[PDB]
Amino acid sequence: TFFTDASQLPATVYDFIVVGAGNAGNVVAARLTEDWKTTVLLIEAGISHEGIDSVAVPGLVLDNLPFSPVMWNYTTVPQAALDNRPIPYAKGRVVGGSSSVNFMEYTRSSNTEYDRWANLTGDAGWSWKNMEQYYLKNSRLVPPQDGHNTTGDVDPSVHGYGPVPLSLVGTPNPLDARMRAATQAPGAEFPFQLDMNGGDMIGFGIVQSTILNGERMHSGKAFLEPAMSRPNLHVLIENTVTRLIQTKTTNGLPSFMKVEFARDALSARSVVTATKEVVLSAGSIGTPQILMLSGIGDREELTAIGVNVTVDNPAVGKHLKDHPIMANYFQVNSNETYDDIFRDRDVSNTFLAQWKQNRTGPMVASPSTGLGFFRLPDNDTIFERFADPSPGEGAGHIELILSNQWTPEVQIPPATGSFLTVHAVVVSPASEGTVRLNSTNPFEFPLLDPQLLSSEFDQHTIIHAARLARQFVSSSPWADFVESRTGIIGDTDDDEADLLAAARQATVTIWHPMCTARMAPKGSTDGAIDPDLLVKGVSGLRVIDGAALPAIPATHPMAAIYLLAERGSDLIKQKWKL
Ligand SMILES: Cc1cc2nc3c(=O)[nH]c(=O)nc-3n(C[C@H](O)[C@H](O)[C@H](O)COP(=O)(O)OP(=O)(O)OC[C@H]3O[C@@H](n4cnc5c(N)ncnc54)[C@H](O)[C@@H]3O)c2cc1C
Ligand SMILES: COc1ccc(C(=O)O)cc1
Repeated sequence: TFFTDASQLPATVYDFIVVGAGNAGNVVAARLTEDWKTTVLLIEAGISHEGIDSVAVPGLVLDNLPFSPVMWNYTTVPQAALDNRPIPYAKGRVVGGSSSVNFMEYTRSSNTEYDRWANLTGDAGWSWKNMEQYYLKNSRLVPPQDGHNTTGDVDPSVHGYGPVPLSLVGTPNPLDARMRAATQAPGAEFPFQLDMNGGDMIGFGIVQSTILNGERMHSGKAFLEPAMSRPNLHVLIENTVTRLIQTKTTNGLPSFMKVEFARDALSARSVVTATKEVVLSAGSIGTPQILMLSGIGDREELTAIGVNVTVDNPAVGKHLKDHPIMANYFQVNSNETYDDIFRDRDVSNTFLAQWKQNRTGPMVASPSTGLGFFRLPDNDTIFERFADPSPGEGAGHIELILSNQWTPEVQIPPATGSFLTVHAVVVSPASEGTVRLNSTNPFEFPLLDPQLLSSEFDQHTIIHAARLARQFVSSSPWADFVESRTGIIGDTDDDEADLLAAARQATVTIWHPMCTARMAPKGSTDGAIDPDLLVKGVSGLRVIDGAALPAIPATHPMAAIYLLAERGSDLIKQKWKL
């Protein structure tokens, strides 16, 4: 159990205040309290994860979308490159944050991802050489729930000892064997990847999910729950941080050591104080919104909104990156898909009962079976006009995600039939957008503009990815299984203009907003924070979450965020000699 009101807290002063009990924030709160002395208050806007089946049970993940108590739901402004469609945005609003509601897929990214962080920041502490220790500390490989033989599908030698457990799936599907046969063959057009967490992601690999004993092990399970028996950790839920309040100058810079919060817009505000640091872990949307409302951000833009600006930090809310996705649906000559589970609540409930009984069956599966990462050819024409937006070697421009059902996105499954989805993702997008305030009201929705598919690079690449999906399933292991294409993209012929017009209607965000208070070198205004994660122009304020990353990962970002939080935690311990 958690505190739900300020009046319950044992103190109003703490060594550290961490805002956001999410993917990163729970890492920070748990790591910092490991000495059993350092006091931390963790403040979270959302509800407890406890007792919620749609969080604990992997197979129920789609039930939280598009709208549920555990999810923050909003939409983008009209997206100019997507036929002016406003696109749904979701993020977690629960203990564990987005790790409690996400699709559980853990991919640390290529070695070159971390090397790129080093190059962008000028700080070799973010290089893979130095980051490998934080990967091994974060996660470990565990056996599949069903004890099936994973030989050839994972490499135990590239996994560590940490609290986040990764497993291959504990219930079978018809995709894995076809994926292996299509990709492991001599001369396969799409190669096989033994272990995408071993430094090179290129090829199709069997997904590795944050699931142990058939249960989702989100950051609230891996980090927070174990740490909550400590006397020096206190967790306040159901309270939104409204702004930071400026306190005394420290080292010649303004500090913001007071944290104001409230249960809701009509509730009386309370204030707590940190004596060492405030850490913002409110995510790529929440963290810039707090900074802006605190008067830390673009002076001109914030003044126009009526914020009293205290630190001109123009990168705040800029450089928003996200991954566009569009589904390629195929009807399949199979009765082994999960479509009946999605469509029929009685079916779902019966498999839920099996899960509650002995943690087996379809409910232990994540929403994907396999992930494939591919590069455009080096000698490809588009790189005349575009620099490589990827980390380089071992990272893709494109991801193809295999799902053993019609994954709902823009469209939901037809009432009849069995489906495969091959999702086309641009994992190295060139498009960039913003998060801005609408209002000085802290409870008002932000203005979200990812500029999805605005770059011609992203348009070209997502269309190319749709063609790759169709080519992937044309090989002989897929010949008896895939029967035809359907849905927006699938019904479209191969012509580029036709596919682009379809992409403008089928594309959505995968919900990986990133880089809105990003690291940059000291003296650069290309980012909001320094390479040590401390906010530029401020003393005592650190950002540890998706907002901090200087580039969007070329893959599912939960793991890179975990690793950033692992190192950030150590940077705090080092500075304060904990
Ligand atoms: C549906 C979905 C599926 C996804 N699937 C995957 C996948 O399979 N694999 C993967 O790698 N990534 C996936 N992602 C992305 C990944 O989950 C996120 O990029 C990552 O978890 C974000 O980490 P974070 O710590 O930056 O933010 P979050 O985990 O979102 O944490 C932010 C926390 O701060 C809280 N908060 C925000 N504002 C305030 C405030 N003002 N006051 C107090 N608290 C506040 C939030 O409620 C939340 O708990 C998915 C995302 C979603 C939404
Ligand atoms: C349908 O499969 C997936 C899996 C992961 C993600 C994601 O990382 O958001 C999206 C779709």
